[PDB]
Amino acid sequence: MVKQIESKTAFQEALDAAGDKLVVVDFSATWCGPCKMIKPFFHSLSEKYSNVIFLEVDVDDCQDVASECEVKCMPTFQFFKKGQKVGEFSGANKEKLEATINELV
Amino acid sequence: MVKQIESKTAFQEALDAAGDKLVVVDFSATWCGPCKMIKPFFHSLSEKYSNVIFLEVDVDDCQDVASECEVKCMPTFQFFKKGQKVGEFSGANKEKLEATINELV
Repeated sequence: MVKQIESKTAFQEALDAAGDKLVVVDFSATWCGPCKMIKPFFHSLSEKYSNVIFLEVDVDDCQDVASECEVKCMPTFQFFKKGQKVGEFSGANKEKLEATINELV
Repeated sequence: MVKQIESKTAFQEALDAAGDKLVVVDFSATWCGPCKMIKPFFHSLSEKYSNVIFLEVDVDDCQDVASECEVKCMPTFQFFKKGQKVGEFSGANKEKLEATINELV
């Protein structure tokens, strides 16, 4: 299911507890239309792939996590494995979200 | 100089009062590193080009202006002439900002 991140401490903790699993982070903003458009599909991916951790970071609540991860477009999806960023793209592209998850898992 | 926009009503009013002049709008966010990087150069362009109107819209204060203008990356510069959008690009590129202003003025 999708884990809502509300601090830098909760982000770090989640990337530590994921262990060996792929972590997909959706960086979004409430004002951004493409972000609202892809939110149901992002939550469907979390029920389909139980072996992948799905995080949501609202850039307005976690401005510090947003700056440190160098987010500049909404939505941006960053992919992490064992604390290292292994992929990233921006845009509400459903096919490419799922396709990148199947390459990295 | 740069006019800080704090409502949809002030945005509309500014695009009406510009008359015939080019209007350059910088859509920015406080958390976004490239936005901070280009802010002095954007304010220098406003002192150099007195025949062009320079607006700043913080997407966090004007979420409604941000959604309606379909902003998705920070910074985004939109260019208007007589209320019509005539150019747009995203990214903190100094050369391309000034170069687009000289094409459209």
